Amino acid sequence: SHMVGLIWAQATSGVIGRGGDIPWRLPEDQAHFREITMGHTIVMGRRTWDSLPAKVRPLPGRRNVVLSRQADFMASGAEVVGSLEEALTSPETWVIGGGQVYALALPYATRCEVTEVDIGLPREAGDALAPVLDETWRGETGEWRFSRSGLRYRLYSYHRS
Ligand SMILES: Nc1ncnc2c1ncn2[C@@H]1O[C@H](COP(=O)(O)OP(=O)(O)O)[C@@H](O)[C@H]1OP(=O)(O)O
Ligand SMILES: CCc1nc(N)nc(N)c1-c1ccc(Cl)cc1
Repeated sequence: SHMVGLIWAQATSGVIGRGGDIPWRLPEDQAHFREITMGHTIVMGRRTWDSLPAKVRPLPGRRNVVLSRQADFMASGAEVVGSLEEALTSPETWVIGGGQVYALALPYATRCEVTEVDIGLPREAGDALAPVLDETWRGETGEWRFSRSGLRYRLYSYHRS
């Protein structure tokens, strides 16, 4: 067990998901997600696993871990753990969602890698929302850049002891 990180992409408001979908199209965030997580362990909740397309899961080049209370759960190509702490035995672990897993994982986390999408989506009932940090987290909020489509985004890299 070692470094636990959270990785997510949010609208400025904190929305990460609405209606079961990512609320924007941003291939550069796909590339950023891949570059942060490749070669490491990724942890997701069972509902997140179930949402992925059958031919996309497990995400290649990473040790995929699915958290579930169901010992019989089938997650072909991944491992299933029944507690989060077991999900963090790896030397470097990125939690990728969803909200229940972020909330369990936040107390272990010492790094967050965030993509802020410049899009105005005030929160609505039902939205999936980003984890909330505080003034004990510190680090770099990067400059805005345009994606190829013109959607603007910037990157946060935060840490704590
Ligand atoms: N404390 C816990 N221990 C074990 N599994 C847990 C857990 N909290 C959440 N989970 C699992 O993680 C699932 C939630 O996945 P998620 O975090 O991707 O969902 P959501 O996106 O809806 O927040 C839960 O339904 C549960 O899986 P099962 O329903 O298969 O048991
Ligand atoms: C590429 C989307 C993405 N972007 C960032 N920045 N973080 C993430 N956690 C995800 C993501 C969420 C759920 C799954 Cl299943 C896979 C990836």
